[PDB]
Amino acid sequence: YAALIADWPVVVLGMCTMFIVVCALVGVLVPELPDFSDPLLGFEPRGTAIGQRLVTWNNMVKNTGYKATLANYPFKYADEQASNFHKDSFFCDVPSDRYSRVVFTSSGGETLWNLPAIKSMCNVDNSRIRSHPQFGDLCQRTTAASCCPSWTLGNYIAILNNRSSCQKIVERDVSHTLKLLRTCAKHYDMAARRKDQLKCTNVPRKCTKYNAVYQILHYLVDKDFMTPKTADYATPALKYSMLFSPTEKGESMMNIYLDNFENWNSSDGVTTITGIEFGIKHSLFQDYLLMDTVYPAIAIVIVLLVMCVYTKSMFITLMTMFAIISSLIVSYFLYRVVFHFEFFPFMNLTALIILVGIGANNAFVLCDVWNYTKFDKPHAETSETVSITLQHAALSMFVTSFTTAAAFYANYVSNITAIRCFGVYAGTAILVNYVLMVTWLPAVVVLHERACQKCHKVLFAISEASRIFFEKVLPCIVIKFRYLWLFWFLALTVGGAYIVCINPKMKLPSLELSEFQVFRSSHPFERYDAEYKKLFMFERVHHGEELHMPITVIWGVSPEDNGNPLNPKSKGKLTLDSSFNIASPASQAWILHFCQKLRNQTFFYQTDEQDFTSCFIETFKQWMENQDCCCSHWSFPYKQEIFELCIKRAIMELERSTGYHLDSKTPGPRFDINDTIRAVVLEFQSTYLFTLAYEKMHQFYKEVDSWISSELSSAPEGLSNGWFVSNLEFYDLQDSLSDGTLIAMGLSVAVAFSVMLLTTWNIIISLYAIISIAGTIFVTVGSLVLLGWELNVLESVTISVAVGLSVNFAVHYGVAYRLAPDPDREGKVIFSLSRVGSAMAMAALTTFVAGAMMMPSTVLAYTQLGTFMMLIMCISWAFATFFFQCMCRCLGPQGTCGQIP
Ligand SMILES: CC(C)CCC[C@@H](C)[C@H]1CC[C@H]2[C@@H]3CC=C4C[C@@H](OC(=O)CCC(=O)O)CC[C@]4(C)[C@H]3CC[C@]12C
Ligand SMILES: CC(C)CCC[C@@H](C)[C@H]1CC[C@H]2[C@@H]3CC=C4C[C@@H](OC(=O)CCC(=O)O)CC[C@]4(C)[C@H]3CC[C@]12C
Ligand SMILES: CC(C)CCC[C@@H](C)[C@H]1CC[C@H]2[C@@H]3CC=C4C[C@@H](OC(=O)CCC(=O)O)CC[C@]4(C)[C@H]3CC[C@]12C
Ligand SMILES: CC(C)CCC[C@@H](C)[C@H]1CC[C@H]2[C@@H]3CC=C4C[C@@H](OC(=O)CCC(=O)O)CC[C@]4(C)[C@H]3CC[C@]12C
Ligand SMILES: CC(C)CCC[C@@H](C)[C@H]1CC[C@H]2[C@@H]3CC=C4C[C@@H](OC(=O)CCC(=O)O)CC[C@]4(C)[C@H]3CC[C@]12C
Ligand SMILES: CC(C)CCC[C@@H](C)[C@H]1CC[C@H]2[C@@H]3CC=C4C[C@@H](OC(=O)CCC(=O)O)CC[C@]4(C)[C@H]3CC[C@]12C
Ligand SMILES: CC(C)CCC[C@@H](C)[C@H]1CC[C@H]2[C@@H]3CC=C4C[C@@H](OC(=O)CCC(=O)O)CC[C@]4(C)[C@H]3CC[C@]12C
Ligand SMILES: CC(C)CCC[C@@H](C)[C@H]1CC[C@H]2[C@@H]3CC=C4C[C@@H](OC(=O)CCC(=O)O)CC[C@]4(C)[C@H]3CC[C@]12C
Ligand SMILES: CC(C)CCC[C@@H](C)[C@H]1CC[C@H]2[C@@H]3CC=C4C[C@@H](OC(=O)CCC(=O)O)CC[C@]4(C)[C@H]3CC[C@]12C
Ligand SMILES: CC(C)CCC[C@@H](C)[C@H]1CC[C@H]2[C@@H]3CC=C4C[C@@H](OC(=O)CCC(=O)O)CC[C@]4(C)[C@H]3CC[C@]12C
Ligand SMILES: CC(C)CCC[C@@H](C)[C@H]1CC[C@H]2[C@@H]3CC=C4C[C@@H](OC(=O)CCC(=O)O)CC[C@]4(C)[C@H]3CC[C@]12C
Ligand SMILES: *[C@@H]1O[C@H](CO)[C@@H](O)[C@H](O)[C@H]1NC(C)=O
Ligand SMILES: *[C@@H]1O[C@H](CO)[C@@H](O)[C@H](O)[C@H]1NC(C)=O
Ligand SMILES: *[C@@H]1O[C@H](CO)[C@@H](O)[C@H](O)[C@H]1NC(C)=O
Ligand SMILES: *[C@@H]1O[C@H](CO)[C@@H](O)[C@H](O)[C@H]1NC(C)=O
Repeated sequence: YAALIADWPVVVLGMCTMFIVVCALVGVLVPELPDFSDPLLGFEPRGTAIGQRLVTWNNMVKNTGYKATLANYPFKYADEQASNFHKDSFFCDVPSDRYSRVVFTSSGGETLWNLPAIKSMCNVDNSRIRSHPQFGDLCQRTTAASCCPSWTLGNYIAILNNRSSCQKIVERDVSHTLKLLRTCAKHYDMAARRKDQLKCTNVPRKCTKYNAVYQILHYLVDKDFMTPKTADYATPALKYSMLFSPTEKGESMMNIYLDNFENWNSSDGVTTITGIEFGIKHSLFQDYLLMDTVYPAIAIVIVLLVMCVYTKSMFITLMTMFAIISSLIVSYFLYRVVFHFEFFPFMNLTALIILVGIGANNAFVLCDVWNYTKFDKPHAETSETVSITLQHAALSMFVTSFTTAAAFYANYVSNITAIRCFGVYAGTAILVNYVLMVTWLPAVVVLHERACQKCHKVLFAISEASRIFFEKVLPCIVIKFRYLWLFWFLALTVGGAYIVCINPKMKLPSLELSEFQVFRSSHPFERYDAEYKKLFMFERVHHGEELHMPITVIWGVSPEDNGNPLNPKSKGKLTLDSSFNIASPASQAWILHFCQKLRNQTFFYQTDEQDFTSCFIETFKQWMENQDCCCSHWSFPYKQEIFELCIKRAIMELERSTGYHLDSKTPGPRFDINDTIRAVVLEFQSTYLFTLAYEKMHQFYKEVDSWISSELSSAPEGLSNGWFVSNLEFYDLQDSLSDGTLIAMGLSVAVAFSVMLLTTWNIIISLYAIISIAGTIFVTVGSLVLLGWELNVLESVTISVAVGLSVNFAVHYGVAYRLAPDPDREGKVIFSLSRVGSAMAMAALTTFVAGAMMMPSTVLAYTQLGTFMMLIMCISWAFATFFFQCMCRCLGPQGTCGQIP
């Protein structure tokens, strides 16, 4: 093979170039452009035995009945034969959470009860919001000039006074309202009085305006809550104050934020803006993404310089960077076209950075080996030199790349879709980059055969410095101490294990699915949702608003998920039916007995006022004991000939008599299009309060499912029947994250250990390598959990990639343990050090820098990836070198080897 790369470089160069050009061209032309519109799109498990039920339930809700061509699941249609408002008080409506808002703080002295702060609120509202051309104002009064007031606290100060305006303040109404709140705050024990002209019930005081006090304490500023155990001084300090806006929130608002809020720190010296809610956190996202392609580019540039210092040429560095980019391109082509599945979950974006930190990890090695094979046997042909260097470097480069490739492929086990796609893409990228490192680089190396004094002398100075560093002093500083490092790293390993296994481990996520932190942790959009949603009362009351958890039993459809689950488009499913029957009287009696028994439990909650949300057979039987209509005065289980008609007549009569809305969620039995009772749906109220934690939800699900699983029913409606499905999907996400992470970590560790054992043929060295990998994993994850982290759809992949990146700085030191000198421990170490220390140090430094350049970004994935890469590379290099070399006091010259070659 070596004869090919020799004397024929341009051939393979042109061939690879044409292959890459056609690959890029097809991959750009044929498939469609990715969306990036939704930052979170694949974060839903599939085929987890609960995701199937959630999908089937959401499909059942989708196909509601319609008066005109229901076309599926109508309620009764085939047989159906039909033939506040005042404009006074300057305000439109009570405050709600469907209007845009901001929050002011950061005053001098931490107190805003003063004319400056209120006037600044009014001024910034008039300047940054009203001045922009806007048509979203309510304009309750037909006059556009009186569209709506600014809704500040000064407006309430004014309306509590006789003269009302945003500007004209007397400074006496301020003190009046301060005393008013100081004396009537204890009444908040009360609710909205609706003081149009007076209130009905016995009120605490008859000096209440149109819900003035209740609004100012409930919806507006509520930091202190005005009921603490502080001093009797009627002047307490308030921290944060919220200000609404009459216009609605949504994608329409985004324009305003583009113009006035991006660059401006604070409008006034006395007030600032520390939290904003316009409802555009997930729509603006895409834009910032583009704005943060600066930091990657710079990183790439820096990398080049480093290589241009190590490999003295620039040709090699340029061709290596081209090889990496080419690998990304051809990997995308293999991803979208031949593999045939279509989804680009934006996590693949953060793949680029990773590859830049791993593509060079081999280049150096190759070049290095070449130079060595050039020092020995100087007078030689290119073919034999190429064959020698290939035999010396190919196996090591393949092990180094394939371990990480396997670690990235092992994420094809988890159920989430984003993780699956990211794993497949990154694995293919790494393997293709290895193939290019084996084919493209030898060609360019062979082909490369070709104030100067100052640059040359300083470069030689740097070269001799690096040589004397990695050749003399590092072996001494590593092998002389030899006892501080052992105990130090054992202490660090034990501490990491204690932080991962005993003291607070990686807590499962707590924010809801719709409120994932996507931007930086200091952006206004994120600071609001992190703190001020929890510090204000009008949203804290909704937070855990005593919502009980429902049950749901369905017999019609079958829990069958068929939506191309193999990396789906995350779209497209289908419903279906079954072959049971509910017509037999035995089935009716069994349903009655099932309801009677299910009410005899400890998880069922009782309310005494259920009309129809409970079982329908009970309400139907209650509709009996009547006549003059046909069937009356019979036994309970009927011959179903009358029942087929009575079940329509009764449901029609009841839906006519009561029920303003009974569609798409109510437990009424579901008919087919023409004539039958296809599906039935029962629901009950439980007593578990819908916590957001994991343990309680797990307990509830396990208990209710284990109880309802026992059916022992008639032949019809017994199979495909159980179908307990509550609103538990966040618990599904948490469980899927946990299981996927565990299994992927296990597989990655197994592959790493197997490859490390098969590459050296020595168990004594494999054991030390395993100890080092374990220590690195433990310390890295301990540091990550100390900084404050939690399992998400990124850290779950990072934990698995850490194992793959760990063995890198150990396979090389194990391979470099094959040499001529005999001495067991104090020998055969300086050789490996002086030979591979420079390569390992440079290979770690380049990815350290390429990861550290991501810190100033704004998107959160970039920051997290940067800090993780920095941490893992520092810790892995330190452990590998110091530990692995220092713990070589236990190996001899013929400890152990393999049996048969
Ligand atoms: C598509 C891009 C990204 C890669 C293109 C790769 C090749 C088509 C190019 C890249 C650099 C080129 C080389 C740049 C310089 C030279 C030296 C040139 O000879 C001289 O400069 C004369 C003096 C001497 O040889 O001493 C002969 C062509 C050659 C080998 C070129 C051959 C074609 C090469 C390998
Ligand atoms: C240094 C070399 C070897 C690699 C460079 C990698 C990146 C820094 C490059 C590759 C893709 C480039 C992007 C390709 C396309 C676009 C869209 C382009 O969009 C517009 O010009 C929008 C305005 C308009 O179209 O009128 C702006 C530059 C940008 C983000 C480019 C920015 C620079 C990127 C990220
Ligand atoms: C150690 C390494 C070399 C092992 C192989 C790793 C990857 C090359 C493999 C692992 C799992 C594979 C995937 C497993 C299953 C599928 C579904 C498969 O579906 C079909 O073939 C559908 C055919 C049709 O109906 O048209 C397409 C390839 C794909 C994505 C595979 C692509 C190649 C993958 C990523
Ligand atoms: C992997 C990173 C570290 C390097 C840079 C690559 C990406 C960050 C670049 C390459 C392609 C770029 C995209 C190319 C085209 C578009 C479409 C563009 O669409 C619109 O402006 C409107 C679309 C519509 O609504 O129809 C928005 C920016 C976006 C997503 C760009 C965002 C930035 C992207 C993803
Ligand atoms: C799909 C295409 C474009 C690329 C496929 C990759 C092959 C071109 C690579 C993959 C692994 C390579 C092999 C890896 C290692 C060796 C051992 C090497 O052994 C020697 O020359 C021994 C020299 C000595 O005695 O020191 C000979 C080349 C060879 C077979 C390599 C030949 C090129 C191979 C087959
Ligand atoms: C290889 C090393 C780095 C560990 C990698 C995994 C850990 C970083 C994470 C992933 C899954 C996590 C677990 C996911 C779920 C749970 C159950 C959770 O259970 C409860 O809260 C109590 C009720 C119960 O025991 O189920 C306690 C934390 C724990 C063990 C977590 C502990 C930390 C784990 C093992
Ligand atoms: C190279 C290898 C050796 C690295 C380490 C891999 C495993 C040996 C680690 C990774 C995750 C660890 C687990 C993380 C969390 C737990 C839960 C812990 O139990 C609880 O937290 C129970 C809490 C409760 O009572 O609700 C017991 C240890 C265990 C199983 C740990 C056992 C050791 C595990 C499997
Ligand atoms: C022989 C020497 C050169 C070895 C050096 C390697 C370790 C001793 C270093 C490298 C990574 C360092 C860690 C990187 C990050 C952190 C997290 C950091 O966390 C916090 O500061 C938590 C509190 C907070 O900031 O809110 C505490 C220090 C620590 C554990 C560092 C401790 C020292 C570590 C383990
Ligand atoms: C051995 C030689 C060749 C290199 C040694 C490099 C270190 C001495 C320096 C150079 C780059 C430095 C980093 C450059 C940028 C940052 C980001 C910086 O970020 C913040 O302060 C976070 C701000 C926030 O919380 O928003 C923290 C320090 C850090 C990691 C620096 C840590 C110290 C580093 C690694
Ligand atoms: C070995 C030779 C060839 C290269 C050595 C490079 C380092 C000496 C320098 C050059 C570029 C530096 C980086 C340039 C920019 C930044 C971003 C900077 O970001 C912040 O300070 C974060 C601010 C924030 O929190 O918003 C942190 C230091 C860092 C990583 C620097 C760390 C030190 C680096 C890598
Ligand atoms: C000089 C080099 C060769 C050896 C010593 C390196 C340490 C001084 C570096 C390595 C990792 C660094 C840490 C990497 C990341 C962070 C997170 C950073 O906080 C953020 O930017 C936000 C993090 C987040 O949001 O998750 C604060 C600095 C810190 C602890 C860095 C502190 C300095 C550390 C320990
Ligand atoms: C203040 O109150 C008096 C009597 O209650 C009323 O006549 C007067 O109009 C009020 N002030 C203003 C500016 O309306
Ligand atoms: C914000 O920066 C501007 C100049 O860019 C400055 O005039 C203003 O005083 C700053 N804000 C504060 C609160 O000082
Ligand atoms: C359920 O309620 C009480 C005991 O909880 C009992 O009198 C009644 O008979 C029970 N019903 C059934 C069907 O067991
Ligand atoms: C509608 O129901 C009638 C019942 O007799 C049946 O004959 C017919 O095939 C049904 N049509 C469809 C499209 O299911």
